[PDB]
Amino acid sequence: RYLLVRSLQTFSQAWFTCRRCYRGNLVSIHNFNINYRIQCSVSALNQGQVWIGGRITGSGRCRRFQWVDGSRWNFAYWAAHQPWSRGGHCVALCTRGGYWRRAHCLRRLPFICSY
Repeated sequence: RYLLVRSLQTFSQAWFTCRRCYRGNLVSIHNFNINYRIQCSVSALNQGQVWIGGRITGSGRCRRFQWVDGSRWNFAYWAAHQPWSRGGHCVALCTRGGYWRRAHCLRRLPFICSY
């Protein structure tokens, strides 16, 4: 069960909002079926992307890709073209096509909470 929050917020703000207002977490995606259903739900928004629960953590050369809801990173649907290196440590889903893109965490966007 997931829901869309139209309010524009930074990654950290959204993280908080999903937990306190809905007793959930920024959504995590584990298969094409769900990624597509989420895609359809936001296909009309005016913004080009929405925050989902993904984050790239770590320092140095060895890092990791995590979901704020603790589940495992076993699926991804990355956009073929996008600034990658230095492109950001937070993950967003595109309203068009449903592609995932790296984005700067302090940017304000709509987001998906699960519960």
